[PDB]
Amino acid sequence: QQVLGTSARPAVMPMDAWREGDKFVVEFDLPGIDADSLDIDNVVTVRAERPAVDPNREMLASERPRGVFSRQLVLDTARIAASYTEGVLKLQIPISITR
Amino acid sequence: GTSARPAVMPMDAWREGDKFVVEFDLPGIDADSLDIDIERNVVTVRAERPAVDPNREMLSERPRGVFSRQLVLGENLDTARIAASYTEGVLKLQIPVRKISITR
Amino acid sequence: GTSARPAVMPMDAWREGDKFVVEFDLPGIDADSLDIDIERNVVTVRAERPAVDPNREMLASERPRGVFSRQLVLGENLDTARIAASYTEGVLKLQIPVA
Amino acid sequence: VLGTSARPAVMPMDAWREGDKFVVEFDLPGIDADSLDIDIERNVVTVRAERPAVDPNREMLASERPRGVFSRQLVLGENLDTARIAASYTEGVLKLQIPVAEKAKPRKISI
Amino acid sequence: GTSARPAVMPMDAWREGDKFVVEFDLPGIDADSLDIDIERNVVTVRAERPAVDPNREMLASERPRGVFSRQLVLGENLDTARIAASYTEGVLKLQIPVA
Amino acid sequence: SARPAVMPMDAWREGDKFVVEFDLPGIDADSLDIDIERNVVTVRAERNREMLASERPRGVFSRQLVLGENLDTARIAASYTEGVLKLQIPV
Amino acid sequence: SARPAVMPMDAWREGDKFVVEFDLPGIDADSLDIDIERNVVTVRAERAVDPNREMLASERPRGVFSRQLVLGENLDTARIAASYTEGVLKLQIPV
Amino acid sequence: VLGTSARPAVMPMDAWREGDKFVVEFDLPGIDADSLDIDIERNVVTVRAERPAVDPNREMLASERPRGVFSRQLVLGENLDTARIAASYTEGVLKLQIPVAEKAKPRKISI
Amino acid sequence: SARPAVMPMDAWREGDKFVVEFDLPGIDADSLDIDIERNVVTVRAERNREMLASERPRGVFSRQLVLGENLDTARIAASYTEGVLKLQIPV
Amino acid sequence: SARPAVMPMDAWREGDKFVVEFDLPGIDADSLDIDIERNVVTVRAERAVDPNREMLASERPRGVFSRQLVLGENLDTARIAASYTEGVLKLQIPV
Amino acid sequence: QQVLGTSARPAVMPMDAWREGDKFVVEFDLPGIDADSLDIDNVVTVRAERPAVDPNREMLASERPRGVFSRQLVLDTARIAASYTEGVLKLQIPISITR
Amino acid sequence: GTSARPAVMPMDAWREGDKFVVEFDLPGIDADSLDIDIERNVVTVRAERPAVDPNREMLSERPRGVFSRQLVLGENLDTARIAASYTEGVLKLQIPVRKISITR
Repeated sequence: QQVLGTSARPAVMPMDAWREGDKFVVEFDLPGIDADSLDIDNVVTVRAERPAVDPNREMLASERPRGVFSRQLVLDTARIAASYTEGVLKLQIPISITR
Repeated sequence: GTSARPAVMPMDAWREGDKFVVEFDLPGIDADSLDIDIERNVVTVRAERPAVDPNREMLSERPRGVFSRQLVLGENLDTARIAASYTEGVLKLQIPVRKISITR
Repeated sequence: GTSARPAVMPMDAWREGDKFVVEFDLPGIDADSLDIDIERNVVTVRAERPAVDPNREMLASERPRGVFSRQLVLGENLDTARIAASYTEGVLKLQIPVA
Repeated sequence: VLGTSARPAVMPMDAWREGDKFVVEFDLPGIDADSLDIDIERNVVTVRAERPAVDPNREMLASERPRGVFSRQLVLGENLDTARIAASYTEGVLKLQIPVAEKAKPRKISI
Repeated sequence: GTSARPAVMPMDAWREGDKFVVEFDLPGIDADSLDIDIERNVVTVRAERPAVDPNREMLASERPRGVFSRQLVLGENLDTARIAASYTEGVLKLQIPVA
Repeated sequence: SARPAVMPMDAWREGDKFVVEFDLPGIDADSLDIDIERNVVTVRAERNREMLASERPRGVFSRQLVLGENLDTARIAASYTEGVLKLQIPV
Repeated sequence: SARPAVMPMDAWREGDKFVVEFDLPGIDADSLDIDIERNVVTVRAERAVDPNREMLASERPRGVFSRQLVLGENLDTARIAASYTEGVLKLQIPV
Repeated sequence: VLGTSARPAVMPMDAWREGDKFVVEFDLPGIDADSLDIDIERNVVTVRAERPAVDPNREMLASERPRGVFSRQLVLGENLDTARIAASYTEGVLKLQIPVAEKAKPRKISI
Repeated sequence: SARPAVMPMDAWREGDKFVVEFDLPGIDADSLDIDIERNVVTVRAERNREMLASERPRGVFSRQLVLGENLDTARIAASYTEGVLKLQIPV
Repeated sequence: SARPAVMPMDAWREGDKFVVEFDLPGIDADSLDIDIERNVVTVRAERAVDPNREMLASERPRGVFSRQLVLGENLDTARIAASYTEGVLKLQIPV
Repeated sequence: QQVLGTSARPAVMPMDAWREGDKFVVEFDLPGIDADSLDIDNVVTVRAERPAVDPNREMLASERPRGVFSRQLVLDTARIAASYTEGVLKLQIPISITR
Repeated sequence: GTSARPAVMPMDAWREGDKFVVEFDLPGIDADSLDIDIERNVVTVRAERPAVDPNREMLSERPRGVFSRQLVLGENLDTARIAASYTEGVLKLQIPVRKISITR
């Protein structure tokens, strides 16, 4: 808690990247992110913007990550299938010598 | 976190006029494991994220297991007309609802 | 600590006969920011201490400031009506009779 | 480290819910019943025990066992029967069994 | 903190025109234990807060107690004679004119 | 049993009898094993259900005691009462 | 295999051969696998004790050990020479 | 992290004593002289500089450089000449040279 | 030079020019070496006397920058002013 | 040599031979020395890079490695059998 | 600092043990220990007792180890030469197979 | 600790009537390295413990190197008649030597 991401200094996101029988799928945990201003633009960069809590509004519990969230991915980058379901950004991308 | 020793989940609890709202973050949760079974005293939210696919070894940074949270509040909120919503991997809970002398 | 994420405050609680005494430390607090919100059986103590100007150059900044809050879960033994509160020497002594 | 009456030290506990009996277990090895006091009403169940301290002048070889006042505050819901509580002390283990009084119709929340 | 090994106290120092102000936080302190010992150019602030009875059973012990001390090395700009000290709301505001 | 956890122990010299005390609350005597040979005493003990709390430590507990030549290792008295394993070895 | 442990390696540039050494103490060669991409070279190896064999002390790190080495374009990727001597995997890559 | 005017951040410094000149060095890369203020009397030498902050709305790729108010309080003995101090700023390095005014007869303590 | 320390750096995209800034105060230009080949930029710099204080970090400082295919690696501008190594690479 | 680093070892009791294994990746045998006392056995070995050979990355632990093993009286101290295979120093002590 | 040794729970002492051309000498750092009640009694145990500071006496600096100091040494134990000089307890005591 | 970056040494400074006493702990210190050279403003105590014998490798828990300590006090103590003693590895230093309104 109290660890947010400035627009200049963002916060990294969790993700599980695995290869199935013939797919290369990454899954980024992205809950409560409804802003279509999130930009998943050699490398694939995933960016999202979750709003910040009002300091004047007195909430008795403020324990959740908010702000700017980003993650760069060094890796066919043309036909990728992105799907947002249940708050999960699912991105689907396609020696025996010795001495 | 296992069932015996559960892990804590994030939440934000704020009072919004007529409705007190507390929101948990449970992304990609299957409903067969999400259970908030409790009585009138407290409000316990339990949920289970499945372990990694045993046949699918990956190159694994997302937390999984059992996440639980106990909310101890007063007798004010009516526990009968509670409203729950699971949207965008968010568990939004909406529960509806003198002074003392100028200190010496 | 801001109003969203408050910083806790110290307190000493002891049962003195038929008078359960709690003691909070609030040195130098204006009464307009002090708010003792009480509900069914929980006593919520909130107070606001002003913040330092970031541009004002002070040689030492060691005193904690901001929003200080503390929730008190009380059993059904103390009467939430009759209560006596005092503020002496920057001390918030609350006194709740019991049964 | 060491728990005093004003600042008590926490004690280990294992709590599990049997079908008919809700069980809590506290680890209190070598405790005298004269100091062991489960004094509380039917609201919050607080276990307070006291283990005597060591003489600062006595010269022991190894002082590794924790001593002093141990206390644990347990907040229970409205499901446990308060009067018919059972308590036992076996092999330095304080086993407490509390029956559960469940309601006829439970609540299932819609989403 | 005991008298041999004292625990430090918070303070805020700022130069207000010809009045250098220091502010110590001493909530609930009896004046018989407060001792402001001054020497050549060093201002030593000492205060004693009583300790809790170890045998008295209190449900919460969170407030720091014992001997609180603080040494202040001051330059040759402030007059060590004319000084004005106040204790309001558990606050020890010392005010030393300058040159 | 490969990586054991350590157990608390208070030892003092009571005149003719040197006494060591271990805290083993709620231990089955079938698992309590005290293996000693020559001048070293080895104390070994052994102790997903949606539990409300699981604060008590469990598993294999062990303690390795290197003793001097001042105590007779053959005549050693041991008792287990109130969850305490008290061992007294004369001088 | 999913979450591997890192290996100790040291790389120095010989006059004509850049040499990187890995510490692989007692890894069965059937588990040793050197999979190299275009300009990166990944060294993987597997080395766990069976629970029915009760050990008095287990301190050696076991499991999956891996390392992903990002190399420059100045090294030829075809004629690399590896050896496994005294539990050291000596990789010698010419230039 | 970030130093403000009320809570300033410390700055690195290397101080060594030459035979004739006592030298102190501060690391202030990319500092504007309008904010750099060595304002103090002949008692304690305090170096106070200010580096502008970053716009919270501007989207940078990496924000790793420390910014804000940097301050350093230096307590010196009665050996340094106060008036004839030399100050320079070269390659983001604040080099300060202060002559030393030693006494004729020094003290050697007996034990 | 085997185990180098990392240096601070602020990078941002200024329209046609992507600018990265390193803090190298009081560095000799003979030791400042910027080795770059293909799409990776490597920045390397090098910086008992009874001193009163030795708070300034010294030794070998290095930084490894992995860049994308969006910038031309041949035409890169560099400057060293006020102890700051500013490198601007066009898009 | 004065302050040595510890070694990873694992010991298990075979049916008739208690075996303890050490990880010694690429230690020249001239520096390997096994000095055993009455009932204790001390394994010492030496493995440092020269400064004139500039390395791009140095991560392998080097220097003096040692281990003092306190054994019981149930092991015969005369007919021990040691091997150094795949950088593993396998000590086999009968009973 | 503030780390002392109870008579029951003592504090360990530093020592340098080395073998010369024909000696086995251990050197224990023991400054300001003048009590002859210090007892250096298969194993050699070194014990010493340094007095404790008075809590009532207000000292402005109390940063040094005091109290009970002990150290056990597992090792001809008959003719040993002990010497205390400059606050230093100097104790002087006298396979090529593979596969 | 080296000469550039020295290590701190323990001490106890208490006011004993006519004499203010501050004691340092320097066990087994050779006098050729112990030097407390300072002026009237502060009191700086420096001492150097020799590094381990290069020809004598041991099986080394005693700290060595350069230990220094700076004592900043007021102008009260007379810096002329200071008394120093080195006994039992202890450096005992003996230096000889209005109110304000009841706070509002």
